[PDB]
Amino acid sequence: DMSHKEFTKFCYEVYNEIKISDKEFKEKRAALDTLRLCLKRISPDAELVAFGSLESGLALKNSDMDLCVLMDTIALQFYEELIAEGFEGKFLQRARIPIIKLTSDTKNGFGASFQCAIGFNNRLAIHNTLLLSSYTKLDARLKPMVLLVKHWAKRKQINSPYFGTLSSYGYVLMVLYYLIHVIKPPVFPNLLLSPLKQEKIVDGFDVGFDDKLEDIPPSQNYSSLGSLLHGFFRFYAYKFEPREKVVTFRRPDGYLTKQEKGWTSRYILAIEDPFEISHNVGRTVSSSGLYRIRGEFMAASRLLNSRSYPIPYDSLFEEA
Ligand SMILES: [Br-]
Ligand SMILES: [Br-]
Ligand SMILES: [Mg+2]
Ligand SMILES: [Mg+2]
Repeated sequence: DMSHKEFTKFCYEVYNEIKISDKEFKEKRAALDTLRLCLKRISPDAELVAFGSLESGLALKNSDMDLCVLMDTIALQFYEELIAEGFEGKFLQRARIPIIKLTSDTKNGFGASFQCAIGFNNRLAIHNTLLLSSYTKLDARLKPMVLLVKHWAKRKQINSPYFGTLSSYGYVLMVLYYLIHVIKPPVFPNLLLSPLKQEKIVDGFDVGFDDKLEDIPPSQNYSSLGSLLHGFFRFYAYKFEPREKVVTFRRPDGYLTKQEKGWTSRYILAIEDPFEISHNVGRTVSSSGLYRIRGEFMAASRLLNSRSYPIPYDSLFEEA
């Protein structure tokens, strides 16, 4: 595939600038080690598990850590020890879903800008990280594609779940959906729908998937990174119908209506979590938020569709 050679070269240049460094990666590893030791002072029966982009390898520079304490009230004891240990942070006891947010470190050398969120017994988040991790190990093109889409969403201000747009995880799912169920030949098989997948029930949901990666043959898609991204932008700009359809990993042909799903009355953008199927990852998206997201997909597509010469690829990541 030599169709997008220039754009591809540019994609890999930006990727190398935005990906987390091995140094920052090692630092967050040491932070995790330190926090684990702190938790073991509270209880021998609790474990501290990393999830999210640092664990899957899909992290941008300066990303926050996402951690989960697994057990079986420890939250408050852990919080008190962490601050006694010189971390600074926030915690709301008895909260619906307790969360410790660490915002700084004063004694442990992890920096004044050390950011870490610690949840409790969130086994589902751990399993979707396992799934994302497997896909990143399956195809070398996935990691840069995800980072570039995340970087784009951030720069275009459409990566703000608290402000009516979409979480980073939401964009990752939109990427996987495209690579599995839209692009032909597929970049990836659907690991949940594999005939080798076995059911595994956690928290009332099936988190089973075909995880024996060595038995998965290499992709029959030979598209360059640039071609994959252009295709992804065009699908969500022009083809996907968010008023009617659900991004899903539970259908062999990837086809699912909001009607059938019963997601009709927030469901402005519908993205069904692959394990917690009752959760719409896009429920933070407002009507105005979706209009801006769609607008940005069209602009990205328009830029890349250009038959003119030298294309200003930089504008893809220029702010606003
Ligand atoms: Br993610
Ligand atoms: Br199209
Ligand atoms: Mg290449
Ligand atoms: Mg643009």
